[PDB]
Amino acid sequence: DRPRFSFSIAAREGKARTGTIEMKRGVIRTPAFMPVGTAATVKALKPETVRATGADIILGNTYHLMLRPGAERIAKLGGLHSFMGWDRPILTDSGGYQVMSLSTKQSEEGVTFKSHLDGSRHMLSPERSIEIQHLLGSDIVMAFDECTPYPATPSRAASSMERSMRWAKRSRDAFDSRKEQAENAALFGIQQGSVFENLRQQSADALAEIGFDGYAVGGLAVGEGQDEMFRVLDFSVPMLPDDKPHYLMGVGKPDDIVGAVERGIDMFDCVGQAFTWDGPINIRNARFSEDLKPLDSECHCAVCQKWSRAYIHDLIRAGEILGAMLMTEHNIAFYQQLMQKIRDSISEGRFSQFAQDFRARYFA
Amino acid sequence: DRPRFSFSIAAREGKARTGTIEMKRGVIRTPAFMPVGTAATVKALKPETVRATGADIILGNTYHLMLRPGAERIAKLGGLHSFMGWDRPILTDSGGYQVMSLSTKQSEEGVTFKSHLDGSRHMLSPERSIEIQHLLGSDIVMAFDECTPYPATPSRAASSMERSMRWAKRSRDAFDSRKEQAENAALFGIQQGSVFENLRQQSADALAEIGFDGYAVGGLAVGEGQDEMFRVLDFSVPMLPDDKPHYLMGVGKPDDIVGAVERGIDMFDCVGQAFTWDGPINIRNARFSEDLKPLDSECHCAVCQKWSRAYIHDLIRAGEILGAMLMTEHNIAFYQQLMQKIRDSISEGRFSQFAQDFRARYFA
Ligand SMILES: [Zn+2]
Ligand SMILES: [Zn+2]
Repeated sequence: DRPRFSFSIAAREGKARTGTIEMKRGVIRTPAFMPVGTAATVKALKPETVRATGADIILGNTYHLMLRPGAERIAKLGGLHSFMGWDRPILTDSGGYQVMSLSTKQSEEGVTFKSHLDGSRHMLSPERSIEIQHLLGSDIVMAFDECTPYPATPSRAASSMERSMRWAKRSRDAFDSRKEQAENAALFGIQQGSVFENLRQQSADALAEIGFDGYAVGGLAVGEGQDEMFRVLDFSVPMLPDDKPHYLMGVGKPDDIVGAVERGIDMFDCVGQAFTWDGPINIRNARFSEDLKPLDSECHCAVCQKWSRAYIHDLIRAGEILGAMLMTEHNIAFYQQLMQKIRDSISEGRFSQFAQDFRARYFA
Repeated sequence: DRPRFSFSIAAREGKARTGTIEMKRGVIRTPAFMPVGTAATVKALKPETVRATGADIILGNTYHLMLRPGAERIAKLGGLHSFMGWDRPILTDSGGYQVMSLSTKQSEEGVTFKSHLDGSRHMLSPERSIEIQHLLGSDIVMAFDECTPYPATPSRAASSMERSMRWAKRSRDAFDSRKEQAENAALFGIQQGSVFENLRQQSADALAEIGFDGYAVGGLAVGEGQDEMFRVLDFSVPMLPDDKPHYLMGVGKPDDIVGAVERGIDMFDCVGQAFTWDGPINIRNARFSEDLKPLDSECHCAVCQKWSRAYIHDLIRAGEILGAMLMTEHNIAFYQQLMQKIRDSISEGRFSQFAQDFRARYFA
């Protein structure tokens, strides 16, 4: 019988690590990329299709799910695994980021907001967020925090980091209050502090004192640019407990991922562009109209086995759902192949060379 | 090696027949229902999915294909079978019906029209329609005719029937002029004549004198209502050659199909509604919101194995493409199961009883 949660590091190179997270619903190979299963084109894909790319775990957006069709409904009707037809681990976010980006009255208690769909009124808080994630039945639950915009003044960055740490303790206690959740799921805390080294340190200290199963670096991929993001990761990741997973939320492009692994990150997610080893292409571009090759000539995915650039170009320009599904399937597969190459190269002690080789070709 | 075209009747009951059409690309069991493969939700389905429902042949709409991405492009790039990923027979229509319904200047030579997509100018004629269908590479080619609206005066019905027969001879000669098409594909002629028995007779006589591989009953499912349609089929079908397939274009609902088979028809096509043995339901209706049963409790399809009415209700109301795909897959599967029950009951000499039993439950 598998444990509730066990993270084992099998190999290291510099700050990079490769390993496994064992959970009751399955094993997650790290570094891991989590497709966002609650995307329309993603759910249009068979769960089997998503699994066949190599995904070990997918993400669900709590904000979208609570709004449509609702958490209590998902629960009464079987839970999110049944809803997604996905029997392996699922990570849910707290819902708070989409409140800020898509929907508000904020207070120390939580946030109230109006649905972007029907103007109905809704509430999130550390306690309600954890409750909804319990109702969904997810395996990895994110603490509910308060986002900091970029740029942010030091005073604001500090206030939102401090509130986030208070809310991290509330999230921990809410999670621990439900037997079924505490015994079967895992809880991740989120470090805040914007670009400020001392705030990041205070945040890491607070989260480690509370204790979580894994630690996300929050507050990045919000406008800062890759150099700044990498600079913040350089000092922030080593502040987190070494023996637990490190999750960079909302990152990102292939080169972001590679640089973030070089800095100690273990888990990633993000939502006409197709990825190739020679860089992204926009398939709508007229230069692909007579291009008979697949999206990427080394890609092993089912799309690249069967369909040309020329055909996918036509579908996407015509706005056909087949086009969007084919692009999404290939892109998910490309990301899983990237993660596999990363894991192999770290295990084999040649990840530095891999990162160099990857960049040379991807930016050529 | 399979013949270009062979229709064999294995069993009869009254005017109903069951049998097979053998073509180079495969066997078609009759009575047959042809899904329209050029539909967005239909093409979003795997070809394997469509095949797994039992479909032996699919239809392509020449009007849509010539407009986007174009016949010459489909040809240069591999042909419609490659384009659809479907290696079994494909029937294409002539394109003329959608010109009348979607796009005009008509003459004895053919029609010119403006694309409903970009205002570009296009032309169809018996010769150009046959040429485009050759470029697509379809297995069953429809003669290009002139549609008669409903209702139509006798004079108009006669003029359009007579023009259609002239155009049937032109279609025959164009088809016969291309070796690759004549040796490998089949050509169907279309009977016209509206609701008038004498015009239908003249039309059947003209088409039989020219000679085709199969004969469609045209000009129905255009507003007349089922009783009138059935009345026209009662006298029209027996006018056609008995030893060749009879195709009712654009029909239709399950009960239309059953009554049309009782009158001698062998082939059908048509484009929130789900079909069940207990009649159609609209899954969006609030009464299905807590309904945990599948769309139909006897249906063998992959959708009904896995998904509830309650869930599909949510998807369709939210406008999710997964919803439309699940509904389409189940509906295609339902139609193939209907056709299978029809074929079995005719072979077994109990089709009359089947039709009675079907109607009793479907309209209960
Ligand atoms: Zn691919
Ligand atoms: Zn079904």
